[PDB]
Amino acid sequence: SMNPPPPETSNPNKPKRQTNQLQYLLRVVLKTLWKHQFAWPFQQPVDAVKLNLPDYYKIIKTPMDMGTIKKRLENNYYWNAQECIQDFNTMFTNCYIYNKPGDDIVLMAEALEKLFLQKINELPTEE
Ligand SMILES: COc1ccc(S(C)(=O)=O)cc1-c1cn(C)c(=O)c2ccc(-c3cn(CCF)nn3)cc12
Repeated sequence: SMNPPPPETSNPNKPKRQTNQLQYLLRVVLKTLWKHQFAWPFQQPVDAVKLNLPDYYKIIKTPMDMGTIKKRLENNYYWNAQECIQDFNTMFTNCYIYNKPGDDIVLMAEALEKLFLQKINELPTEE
């Protein structure tokens, strides 16, 4: 059984910015979700080997997790806030695609997603 390589968090030829919106995504959005009691299953790539989920990466072809997002934010990997927002939405959608409705992990994603939506509702206007 094998895991794929993780999503990239560094690419020197990808143009990058540090914007106030991206700072908010790190200081408010990521930090709020990361400290949550339900954050742990989403703090690193899904380890399909250790979890005995050989079909995970057969179904999920765009993996994403908050460990990757955290590294991307700390490395100033993004050009804009929408790119980072898309990563969070990919992570939530993957969870809903792979898992059964009402599974514990789905309730955990839903709780993080509720907070995510509350925080991005107040994404600051770009300076
Ligand atoms: C509590 O969930 C986790 C804990 C630790 C890590 S880990 C080693 O990567 O740090 C990952 C997860 C995890 C995350 N996500 C996003 C998922 O969709 C997901 C889906 C299924 C399972 C799972 C299924 N079964 C057997 C029943 F079929 N056992 N586990 C795990 C996950």
